[PDB]
Amino acid sequence: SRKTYTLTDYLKNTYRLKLYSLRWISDHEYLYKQENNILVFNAEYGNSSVFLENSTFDEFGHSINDYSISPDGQFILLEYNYVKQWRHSYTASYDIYDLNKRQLITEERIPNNTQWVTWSPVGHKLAYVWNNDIYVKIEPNLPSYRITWTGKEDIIYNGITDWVYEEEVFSAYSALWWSPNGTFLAYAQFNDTEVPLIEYSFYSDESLQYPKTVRVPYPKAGAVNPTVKFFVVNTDSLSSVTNATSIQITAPASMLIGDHYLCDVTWATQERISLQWLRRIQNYSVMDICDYDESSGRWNCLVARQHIEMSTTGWVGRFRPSEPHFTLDGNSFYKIISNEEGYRHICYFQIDKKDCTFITKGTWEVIGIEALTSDYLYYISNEYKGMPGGRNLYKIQLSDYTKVTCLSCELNPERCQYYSVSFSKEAKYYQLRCSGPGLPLYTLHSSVNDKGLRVLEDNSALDKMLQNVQMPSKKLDFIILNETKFWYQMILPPHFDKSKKYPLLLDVYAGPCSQKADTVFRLNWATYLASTENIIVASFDGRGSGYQGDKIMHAINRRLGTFEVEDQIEAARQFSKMGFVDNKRIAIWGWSYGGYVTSMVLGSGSGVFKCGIAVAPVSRWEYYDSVYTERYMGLPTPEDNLDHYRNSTVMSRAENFKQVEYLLIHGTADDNVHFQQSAQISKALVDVGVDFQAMWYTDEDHGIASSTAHQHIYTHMSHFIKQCFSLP
Amino acid sequence: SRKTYTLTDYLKNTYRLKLYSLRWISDHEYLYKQENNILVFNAEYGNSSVFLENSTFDEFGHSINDYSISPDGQFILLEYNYVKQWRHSYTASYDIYDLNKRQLITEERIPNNTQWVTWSPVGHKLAYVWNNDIYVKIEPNLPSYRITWTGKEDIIYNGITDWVYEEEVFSAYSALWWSPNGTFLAYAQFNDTEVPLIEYSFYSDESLQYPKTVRVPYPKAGAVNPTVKFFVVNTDSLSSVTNATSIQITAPASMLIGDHYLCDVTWATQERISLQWLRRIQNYSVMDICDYDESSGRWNCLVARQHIEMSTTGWVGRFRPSEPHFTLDGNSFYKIISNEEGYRHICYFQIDKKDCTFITKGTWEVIGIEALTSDYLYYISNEYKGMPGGRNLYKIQLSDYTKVTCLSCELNPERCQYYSVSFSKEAKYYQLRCSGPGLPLYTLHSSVNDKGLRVLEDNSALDKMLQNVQMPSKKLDFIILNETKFWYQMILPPHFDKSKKYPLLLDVYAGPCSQKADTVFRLNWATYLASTENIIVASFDGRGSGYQGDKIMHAINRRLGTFEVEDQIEAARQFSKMGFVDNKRIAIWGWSYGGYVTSMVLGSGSGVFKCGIAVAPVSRWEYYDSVYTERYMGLPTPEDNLDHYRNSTVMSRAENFKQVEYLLIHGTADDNVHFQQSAQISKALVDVGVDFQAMWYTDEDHGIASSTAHQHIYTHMSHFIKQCFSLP
Ligand SMILES: Cc1nc2c(c(-c3ccc(Cl)cc3Cl)c1CN)C(=O)N(CC(=O)N(C)C)C2
Ligand SMILES: Cc1nc2c(c(-c3ccc(Cl)cc3Cl)c1CN)C(=O)N(CC(=O)N(C)C)C2
Repeated sequence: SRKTYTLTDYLKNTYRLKLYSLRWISDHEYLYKQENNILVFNAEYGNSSVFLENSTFDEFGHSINDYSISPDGQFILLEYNYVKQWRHSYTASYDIYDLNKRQLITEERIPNNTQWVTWSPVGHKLAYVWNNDIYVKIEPNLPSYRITWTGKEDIIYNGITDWVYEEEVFSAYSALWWSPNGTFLAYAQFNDTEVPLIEYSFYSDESLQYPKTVRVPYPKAGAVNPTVKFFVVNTDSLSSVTNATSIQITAPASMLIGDHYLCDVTWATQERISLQWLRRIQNYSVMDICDYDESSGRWNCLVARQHIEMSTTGWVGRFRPSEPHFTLDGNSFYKIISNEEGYRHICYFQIDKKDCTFITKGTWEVIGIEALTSDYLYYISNEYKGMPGGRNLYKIQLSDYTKVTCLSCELNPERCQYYSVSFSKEAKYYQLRCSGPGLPLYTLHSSVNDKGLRVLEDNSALDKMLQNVQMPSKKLDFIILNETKFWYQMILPPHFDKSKKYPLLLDVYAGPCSQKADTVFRLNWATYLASTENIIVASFDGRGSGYQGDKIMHAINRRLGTFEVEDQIEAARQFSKMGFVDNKRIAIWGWSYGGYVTSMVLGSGSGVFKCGIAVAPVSRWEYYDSVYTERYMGLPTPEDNLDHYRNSTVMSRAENFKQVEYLLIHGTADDNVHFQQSAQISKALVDVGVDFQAMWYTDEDHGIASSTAHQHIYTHMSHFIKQCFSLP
Repeated sequence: SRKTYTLTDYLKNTYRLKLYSLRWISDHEYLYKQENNILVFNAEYGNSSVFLENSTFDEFGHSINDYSISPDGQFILLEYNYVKQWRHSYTASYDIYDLNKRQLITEERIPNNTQWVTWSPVGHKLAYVWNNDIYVKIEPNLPSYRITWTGKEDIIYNGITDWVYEEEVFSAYSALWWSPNGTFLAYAQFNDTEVPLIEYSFYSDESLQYPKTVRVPYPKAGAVNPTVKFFVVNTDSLSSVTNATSIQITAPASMLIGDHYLCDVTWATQERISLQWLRRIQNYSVMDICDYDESSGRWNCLVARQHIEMSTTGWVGRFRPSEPHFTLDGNSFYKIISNEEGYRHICYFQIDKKDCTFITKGTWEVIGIEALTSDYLYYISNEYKGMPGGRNLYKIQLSDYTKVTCLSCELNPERCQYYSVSFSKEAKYYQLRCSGPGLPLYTLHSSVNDKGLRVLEDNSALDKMLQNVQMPSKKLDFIILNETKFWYQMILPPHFDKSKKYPLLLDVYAGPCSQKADTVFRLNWATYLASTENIIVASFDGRGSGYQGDKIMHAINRRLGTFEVEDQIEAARQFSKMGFVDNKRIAIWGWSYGGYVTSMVLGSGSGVFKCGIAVAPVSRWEYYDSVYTERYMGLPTPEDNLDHYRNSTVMSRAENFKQVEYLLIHGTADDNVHFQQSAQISKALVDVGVDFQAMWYTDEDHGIASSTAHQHIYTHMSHFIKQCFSLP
């Protein structure tokens, strides 16, 4: 083939994967944009028609960033002037556009600088957030109603998350939840008043004479947390003369006695809300079931029917308490629980009764509950073949739990072993999405007979190109250690000779519930390293990794920077055993948590590694945020777990670094893992007399993802790996 | 065999230059600290007596940072708890010890956290500064009088300088001048009210969870400067029950029409102060003569006695208008001035007369006036043998100016060509200190017939130790560009062989009025590079360099980053035509201004340099401070010099760096050249895909001089230079 997958190919996207992103607009149609025209498709028969023509906005004036369409298709939301803040948050300008007419709404427009916007679940109501305040417009051309007046920048958040919550709790900027009706609007309020600030320089354009200091409320492990309230407003009864009345649903009392989080919000029915709360020590959580009393207007949450969750071995849930999927009638739900043997399975709860019933079981885990109908529940799991890094779609029959059919396993077993799914409203149809090991494959299906209806995107175009190129293969297998199977992967150079010896790169994340050994097809830096530079690129899922049961996942509880670290080192040793690695040229690298584990590995004097790269690492767990850190570490107090906070820093290993080449890299505007963390790493290395290489990226945040920086760091890191391995 | 001068010998200071540091107490005695015993020496005959036993204060229980014995030595100040701020400023605790007894004073102590203290010129009054307010103690055990009440952290400075005055103007934290009596306290007051603050993180020990943000009033080029007022208080008439009355001296109308600085304060007599001011456009300075009115109680300056300095070619003075040296009666004074030929010489002014009269002339320069009697004026200049890089002490008979005789020229013409001096009161004796080209040599002399009295320090210890090492040698010499001489120096490896080609490191500074080609003996990094690594380290004084007259110094006027940059390049080209340099291995590097030039050079595309190092560079002149920048560049406005402010940035030249290996280094706590300057360079290089190398130093400032940082940067730069030269 002559040609390899080059650094420039990765950097420049020479070889692109086609996807198939559709948005279901009912039980049987969906939107999909062809070129830049928006099509609507009939699912059963496959015929499509143009829904919105690209030309419709050539005269709009602004470049449009995204669009959202109302449940009843009368209107369409156009998002422009998009300015990204954190990992999910951003502000933007908005226009709505009437579709029955071909006219753009000019009266009572949504404000510039809006922080969040969302239609009601049905109809064409709008709720948005602006200046930390919540507004509702019944009609798109009608004046809005102000629902809160408390909003204050960096202090009072109504209907949106502060930093920790967006990042660690809801994975979203949003904190609004319409009732299925579109009648109630629930929302959360966060109070950050006494939360300390992280302050760093942002240097901006050369033209800026003095650097700006950014100040964000950010609780580090042990520090004062934001506080939260929850409210529900009756949308229907919005007066033009009266301020609007928000009803408060206070947390359980088992929560109110100390710090706690609102971690899940789920409308069960028109008049039933489920709220899940989490104590600040995250081994204990409470689910409340709240019903609207039409007479009193209140929302009552009978103590009797709270559902309680505890862990003896760790925290609750994989990253947080699992979500409840309610049956249509609202009198019961399913939800992923860790069972008697510490494997996560689907439990079935009935609203006013004790315990729950496990409908699945086995030495493997359900990954997520995906859909629910009267006959069937649909979930993704890693049952098939006992590969914890595989995913398939299953359904179990509700009237007889022993009838579990697999919907995706045998579809095309050499190519697809990792699916996700998207169900149309009411689950009449699903799109399967296979991610590997072969090229991505998007197909439709109908629920009745689970017939495959058609192929949506088979990525044929990509395939014909890579036939020309010299691509690495991927080995998924496992080693045994004490008596546990531990899964790894190698990305192997083209024309692999196990009689030859290759430099190896241990690519680590290895953070809690991580999994770096899977069946996913990727085109990335590693592909480059293997194809062009003939470097093997390994990942190993050691203790602390996920999707294999609490025994392994919890092995690291309160004890970060130990077994997950030890195990990476041990894997490198197994990898040397296998006689196709150059035991002399082993390297290691990670981003984020991977940077922390990498640094610790390099500071353990193991002797196994020659050099490694750490990007935006944690260095000391008191520096990272409360919600994430305390989950595994508890509090940094003498009475809790300060001893291991102090004892699990990178800085304290600095002396050992003189036995390796180390490259340390961090963005200065990193709002997540603060430049501070590496600012301390280098000082400790300096103070002890160890030479090391370094690179800062000015104004880049945690993702060091701007196009120029992203090309620059992988170019810089590629040089560092080449030199280490003596590669031409 | 012999051994070599290693990286470690430098870092660990294996070979030490001894000094003889004394301070003159009278016309005939001096104080000298020896083995922590404080001794009094009689100059004439050499006999000494122990003034204070090194054993005293073994009972103190603090480390004692420094001492200060009152003029009339009844008391001694003990400085402890010293904590450094900027280059001069700091805070400390004090105690007074009564020598005329045996006890420390217990009551009315000087406060902790005091910012400045000083005795009066005679006796033992005390002036000090605490929380930005001035206090005076007539007697050490008595309570202080409060002089000002306006002091406010970061905003009003009474009796002390802000950041720019400390750094760029007075080269001192002090803004107190006692009159000769001890009768008057004169002081300045500064107002940084509207001055902008540079902000940066300080990370501190590992134990600090949240990084600190430091904030310094600091005017960048073009921005709002502090304003200043000057006051004189009478120490004698301090009423214990009435707020002391301060007399303000106003700046001349020709300064009050705009932004100006107070740039020099000198007491002429008991009743006459000289004040020099300088317009913010440093073209124009005015010396005011102020007499104390005995009846008015006030101070008057007759516009008639004003003396005005204008430079049309550049700025006034080498860095500022020169210091006036008054005759005993205060009716006349002497001053260094650039003459018509642009060379700096001694001028003679009489108070109530218009111009002045030059005491010296010729194509060399006077560096400084050192002592004045009725018979002679003593000065250092670089006349001898016409070497600008040399320094010698001269005395000029004041009754006949043709009668200039040189005092240190022929003492040891081989060993000593660079002298500095220190006279006793009334100049009966003087200590000479030569610093090169041989080991430093400290000598004492009587002035009646310029007889040498004795050797104080000959550095025989160092001499003995160096016999065992292959020291490099130092060529000093000049080349001709466009029909003018320009000097350079070359540190040459031991056993230099003009037949071989050596790699060449160019060591640069090149700031206005700088000088890197001189006759002084240094033990530093270059010395290591030449002795062990056999590298030539050369330095060159091109245009803009000082001590050679205004044609050369002022060439750079308003065009920083041009002629001094072209010229460092042309010198390197000339250095290849010398047949002992490898023109395939030529490096360049510099700190501070040296960093800016090294960067401008590596970015010029000359192709002359293989690689360079820049340490704490300026990148854009709008980033540096007003007083220094606008001195050479004017204001950054479209009416003045905006265009060349922007034509002179490093960032503009980013592209050309792909042709070179570039290492960029900077401390994150640089209060002086802010880390911003370097963060903008790296962002420039990143936006255009130039790979390069970086290193920041956590919490280090412009000096990067903490012991561990110091060692790490030079170890790091040494690797870079070595690998770049492919040295074994
Ligand atoms: C919401 C979240 N998402 C991600 C990470 C982390 C995270 C975990 C630990 C640390 Cl120390 C820092 C972060 Cl940002 C967090 C939670 N804060 C992370 O690292 N990512 C990369 C990843 O998960 N990959 C590359 C597999 C994505
Ligand atoms: C008061 C002062 N003292 C020094 C320097 C500068 C200076 C000049 C230009 C720039 Cl951009 C920055 C500084 Cl800090 C200044 C005035 N700011 C400097 O650099 N030094 C090095 C030196 O004496 N050498 C290397 C010979 C010592």
